[PDB]
Amino acid sequence: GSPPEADPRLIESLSQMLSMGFSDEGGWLTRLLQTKNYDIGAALDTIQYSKH
Amino acid sequence: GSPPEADPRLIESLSQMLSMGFSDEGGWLTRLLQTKNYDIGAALDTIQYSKH
Repeated sequence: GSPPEADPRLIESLSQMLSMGFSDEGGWLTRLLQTKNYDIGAALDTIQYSKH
Repeated sequence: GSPPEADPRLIESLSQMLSMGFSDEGGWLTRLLQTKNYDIGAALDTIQYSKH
């Protein structure tokens, strides 16, 4: 699961996305987070939708 | 591979994406085309990047 070697803020980058309204069907979200990192500011821009 | 029972235009829906410059790194494009269907017009609207 989540070991003490994992940064509590690093894992929170995933939960933050879910609360933002970001969901995955095939699991492309977790894949995107591995290619474009957990950078919310970058991922949000990837789909243009930043406000509505 | 590609059985003769498959529509030659249906398989081109994926090729068309490549011709548009659409390519995935984490392999999410080949996934999106399954869940959201091979609806090119719909996929382009998913990220709003349909103009430029």
